[PDB]
Amino acid sequence: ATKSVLFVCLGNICRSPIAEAVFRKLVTDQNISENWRVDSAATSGYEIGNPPDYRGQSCMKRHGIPMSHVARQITKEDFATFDYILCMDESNLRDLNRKSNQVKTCKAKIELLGSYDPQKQLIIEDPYYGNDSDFETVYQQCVRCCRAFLEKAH
Repeated sequence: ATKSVLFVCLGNICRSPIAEAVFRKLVTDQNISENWRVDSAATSGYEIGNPPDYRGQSCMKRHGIPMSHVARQITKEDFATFDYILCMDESNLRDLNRKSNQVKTCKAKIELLGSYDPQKQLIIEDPYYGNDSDFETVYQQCVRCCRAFLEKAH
């Protein structure tokens, strides 16, 4: 059976596209990309159509992690079709729980991606107002959490 994960933050340009790209690389490298539906989306509509933040794209290039994405907003359907929706911070979590209670079919388990970190950093902080070093931190957290999630889901 295909498994599916949707990575979510506020605008779908900073953290969630990096998590998606990292997770795709992990499954592709283990020959199991065909078995996984992997995507990212926004809680808000501010950035719809936009490519990832240029600084996140630069971070990803340095790491040779493949990233190519068009921002989109989460839809009602996404709660029916995804097995996991993995978000970045408490505001995302609150909004997603709100949206999941306005639909009838919520298959998805909604969790903080950080809840998978062995190094126990629960929040993946918005790097929007930060600098290149903040994007790097985000990348490193995503690697740790995506590995652990792939190994064993809650």
